[PDB]
Amino acid sequence: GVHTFEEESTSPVPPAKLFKATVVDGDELTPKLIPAIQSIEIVEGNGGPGTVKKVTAVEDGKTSYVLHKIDAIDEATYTYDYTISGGTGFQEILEKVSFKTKLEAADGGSKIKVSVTFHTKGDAPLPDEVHQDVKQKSQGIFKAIEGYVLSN
Repeated sequence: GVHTFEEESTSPVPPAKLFKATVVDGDELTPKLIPAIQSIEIVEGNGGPGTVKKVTAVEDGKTSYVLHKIDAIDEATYTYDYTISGGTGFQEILEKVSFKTKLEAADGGSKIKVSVTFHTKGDAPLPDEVHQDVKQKSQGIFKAIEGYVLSN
């Protein structure tokens, strides 16, 4: 089943700075800023479309990981689309979760568009617990990096 959510938001950070921090340096910054995220390792690819990243996370001294795959990346349009699937840390009811993110310039800051598609096994609805856990983790990382760039 396909369950789609959108968020439109704003940042005082201009797009090039926000994209640099969230996408180009996101692998390096995230584990430094977020205690729960242990590491982000490129296991396949160059950093272009098809790159797979192993994202390792800790809860209550128990480690799990998920795989992060680049669907689209374009610095010029501030486009980053990626898919989360697989690994020990992935909710059993999910086939995959596909993110489409785009920034644009807005009065010296950014407009942010995120579209999230949860793909469930069979025709399962999306449990609110799974929706919330993925949203909180992905927004946590984004907001930590955004706050960091503002303080730099």
